[PDB]
Amino acid sequence: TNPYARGPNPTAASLEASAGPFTVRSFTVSRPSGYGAGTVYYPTNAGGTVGAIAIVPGYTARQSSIKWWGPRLASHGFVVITIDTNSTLDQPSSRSSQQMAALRQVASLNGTSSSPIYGKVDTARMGVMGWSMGGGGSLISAANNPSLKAAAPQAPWDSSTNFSSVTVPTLIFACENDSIAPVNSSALPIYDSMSRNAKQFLEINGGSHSCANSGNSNQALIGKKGVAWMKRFMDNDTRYSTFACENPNSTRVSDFRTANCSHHH
Ligand SMILES: [Cl-]
Ligand code: NA
Repeated sequence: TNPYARGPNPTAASLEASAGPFTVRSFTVSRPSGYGAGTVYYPTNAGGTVGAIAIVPGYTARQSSIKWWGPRLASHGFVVITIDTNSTLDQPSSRSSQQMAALRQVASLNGTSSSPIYGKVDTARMGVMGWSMGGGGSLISAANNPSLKAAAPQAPWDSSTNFSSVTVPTLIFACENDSIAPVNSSALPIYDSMSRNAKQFLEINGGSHSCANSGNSNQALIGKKGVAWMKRFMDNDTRYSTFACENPNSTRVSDFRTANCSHHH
């Protein structure tokens, strides 16, 4: 029935695993348009067109900090682009423009016969993710582009915490012990500002600012949640509603909040 549903019915184990059902390949963007550099991860055997997600790092950071998401998401049926910004010192508004530029390029590559992703993307179904300033940029992207299907920033920061205009379903990963972008002044005020969307707050117990980055020790949970969120909202895949909306009730989570996530008859 759902034309966007891909892959086998999910389980907790399947979502917690390092890899999803699909085989993944990647390429580096040869001529980046509007951003510094990019790597595109894609499924080779999805069975249908899939949505696209663009991920941006934090200040001073590069693709390495967020690269784990690429294969993790692509393996579940997404085309994911991780970027390096024009400057490592770019601010959130710039990061947002660059993130959108990356999504635009994925759309262009979907239409380029020589590309590995030719015809593999449903350009009408897109998502945004990012770390810190990149997370704030993801939120800026969502505010400015309400046709985006999902947002899942991690340890987000922006100069303004008021994201009241966001109508995109948004999952905020936070880190309890963050000293760069403290939860109390950053992630949580941002979460609280949003009253018009499906939203979720997931704080990792004892986490530093890099708690959701490559090499984190909570990939099973974090990966499960991120994929579930994207599946539920990018693909409208209600097979993932419990996973997306549930409170994990895990020692790894120190603070869980959610609103407007579950469907009511
Ligand atoms: Cl920290
Ligand atoms: Na460029």
